[PDB]
Amino acid sequence: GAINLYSSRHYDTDQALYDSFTKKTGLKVNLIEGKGDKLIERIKSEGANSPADVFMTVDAGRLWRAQEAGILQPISSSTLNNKIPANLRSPEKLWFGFSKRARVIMYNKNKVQPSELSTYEDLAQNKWKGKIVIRSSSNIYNQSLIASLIEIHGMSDAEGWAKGFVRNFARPPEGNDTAQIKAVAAGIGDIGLANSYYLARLKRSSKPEDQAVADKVGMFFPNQNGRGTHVNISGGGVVKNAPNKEGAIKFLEYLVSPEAQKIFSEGNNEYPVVAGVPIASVLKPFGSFKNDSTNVSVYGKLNADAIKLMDRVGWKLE
Ligand SMILES: N[C@H](CCC(=O)O)C(=O)O
Ligand SMILES: [Fe+3]
Repeated sequence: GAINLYSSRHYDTDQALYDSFTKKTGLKVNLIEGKGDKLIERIKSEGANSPADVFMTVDAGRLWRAQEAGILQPISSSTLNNKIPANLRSPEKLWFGFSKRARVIMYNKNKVQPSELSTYEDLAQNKWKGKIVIRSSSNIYNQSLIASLIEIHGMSDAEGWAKGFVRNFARPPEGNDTAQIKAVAAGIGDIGLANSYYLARLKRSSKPEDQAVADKVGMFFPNQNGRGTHVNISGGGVVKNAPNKEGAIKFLEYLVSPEAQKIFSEGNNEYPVVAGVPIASVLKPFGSFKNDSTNVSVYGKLNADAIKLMDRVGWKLE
């Protein structure tokens, strides 16, 4: 009568989702939390004795690592496949996206007009020297973005890009995504890269100071006239030895319902994955944007190459 959810992605507001699921299915949700890579290690080590039914985390790169650890089993569901865009789920049906984030250009509104922005590729141009802030190469979001660039350009051309990008750093990578947004607002950089939901989070904060930062920083969705913006996922899958496989599948299917999509996405100011679900009020002012159709599993497949490239060009680790 229960499922065991091992998640790094729980927010307090998600209790509404678990309670609705229980009303609809009869199944309790037992929550086990941890950091994503630690949960993968925990499930792998628990092995055939693991009680885990569902694993959830952020970033297709981490979901790929879970898949490679052998802790997931494939699921074939008409509901999951029809409702989740193909680009946002594993080609092998091992994991699935349930909310979406974009890795965007954050820009100082005083110093940068959006007409000056275009693509990720343009960020390697000399005009940005001394102007870019971004976090360390240890961060999965950055690894996944670089992986996408290696997929497009190949290692040689991507290395040339990365050499110019790193040359443009205003300071050594320092702090998290929110720290980059604050540095852009403060004039330490004119532009930075961060996930969309971090600006939204500031635009909603209980702290007035957070609203002041948010008002100074715009969000630009790159590559609109070409392949589209780099998107990534919060997602999950059914665990290999799930004691309640049937219940685990019911939970994933419930997550694509319109009501669950709203609660889950809005809990972290992310976009829904399901077509037709209304967008959070905080995200509407930024407008819709073209998403790249690349399958997000590529981000994991080329994660090791991204790490190698980052080291080669001297993009500092945390
Ligand atoms: N950075 C948070 C944490 C969740 C995670 O790191 O798994 C998020 O984007 O939801
Ligand atoms: Fe995050």
